Amino acid sequence: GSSGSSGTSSTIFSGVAIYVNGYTDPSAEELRKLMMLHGGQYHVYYSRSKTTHIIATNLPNAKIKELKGEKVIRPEWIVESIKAGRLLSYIPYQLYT
Repeated sequence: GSSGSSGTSSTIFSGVAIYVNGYTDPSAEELRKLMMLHGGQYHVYYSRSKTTHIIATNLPNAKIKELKGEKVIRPEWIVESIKAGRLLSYIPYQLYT
């Protein structure tokens, strides 16, 4: 099973699982598809094995304690990368690093 012309053949997000937590822009639903369409993976629940990164805009002092070590990138790192059509950097997109 396969389609003729998918649209934008780009594997800039190959094997890249993301997990939106809390309020984010765009919304989680948006990033949910943008991923699959860009060869990405979406997880409803937070996984330490499946999910590779943690998408989020802001986290409470408490949460920052439960995510001491992981890489929380802003929801803008993907949006921008898509709009440009190429994978961008994440360093500057790291909230608490």
